Amino acid sequence: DRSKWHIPIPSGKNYFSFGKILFRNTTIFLKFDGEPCDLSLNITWYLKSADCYNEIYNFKAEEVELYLEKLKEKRGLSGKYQTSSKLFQNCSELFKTQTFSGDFMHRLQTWQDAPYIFIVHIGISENSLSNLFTMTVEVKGPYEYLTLEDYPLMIFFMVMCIVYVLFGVLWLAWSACYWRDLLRIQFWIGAVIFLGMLEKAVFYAEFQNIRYKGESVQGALILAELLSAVKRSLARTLVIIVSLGYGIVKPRLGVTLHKVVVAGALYLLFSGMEGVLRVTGAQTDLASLAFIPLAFLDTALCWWIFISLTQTMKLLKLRRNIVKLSLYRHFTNTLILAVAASIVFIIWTTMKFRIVTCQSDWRELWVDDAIWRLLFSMILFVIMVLWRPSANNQRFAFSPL
Repeated sequence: DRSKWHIPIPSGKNYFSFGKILFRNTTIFLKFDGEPCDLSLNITWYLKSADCYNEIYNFKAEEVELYLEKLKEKRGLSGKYQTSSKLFQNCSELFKTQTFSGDFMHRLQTWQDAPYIFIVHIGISENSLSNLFTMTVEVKGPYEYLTLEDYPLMIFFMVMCIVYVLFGVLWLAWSACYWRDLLRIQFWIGAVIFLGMLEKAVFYAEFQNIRYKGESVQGALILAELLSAVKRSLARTLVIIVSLGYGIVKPRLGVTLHKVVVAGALYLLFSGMEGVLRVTGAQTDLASLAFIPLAFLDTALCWWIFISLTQTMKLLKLRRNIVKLSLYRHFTNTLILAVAASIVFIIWTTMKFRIVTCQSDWRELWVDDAIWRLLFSMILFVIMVLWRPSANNQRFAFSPL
């Protein structure tokens, strides 16, 4: 989120806040360039290692002075703080070579892997002073500008990009031998795989912008989450279509196919906008509002899938189609395992994310934005195992009916 804070020092506000999770031996450069003046400048900076997760991210910029008044007499805050209040007589003297050196720690090189907070207050003694010195706050760790909050997601997306690359190679290796036996579901699954390709490719490019150039582009994040929303929407659309048995039950569903794609479009029009809200860091009211129709939609759509699945299971039980019955029985078992794993992951992660008074284990929050993608990737792998090409796949996949 723009770790190189290019904030020009204004007259409207005098307090800058920077609260993240940082590597040990991370340095915080401050770059000061501006039109030199003659004003007395008192720069006070604070670097505090808040041991708890809550006192930095639930912390808001409104209570910066309240956090200061808590820290001065040690109310409600735990950890060690480091500070200096070096004074500058003239504005020009700030521009001159004043390479920062840390003074003394009271119980700017970082001392541990922890969530830190960084507060700068600039005492002035107006319109020109508004946005005069472009203060560039540059955080620089051992692995360049990347932070622990964003660190394991990057290597995780390395790994899962490798996973989909292997998936695409395997899919093409399967499709190379046989082409005349391919039906529309094969092209649709290939499309889902390629959507995963493009989505995780642009998202990885976004993290590459984060680590090398150190800048955040919101449009790439919009594109990535929009692609993911379209991808999972089309995936569950395929699940619903298969659960109704296209061709096996009815050659063309028609108006019910229109209602299926309308259900998919409604799911998009809610959940994709929800994901776009997650991109921009939606406020607490919008965040609380967003997931109610989302959760209701997941419950309703999944229940409809189970109803359709049991119904087509009964019909195929009447049909006495042996190998198809075995394959779709494995499909139902996969769906049961997927739903159970997903719901237990939801309960564990979401409940223990907020019920506990202090998230004291900061290291394992990269799983939260990763477990859904891991589950869905495993689901895609199982589906590709079930739908592997073969010589008798012409009779195995579909029968004239």
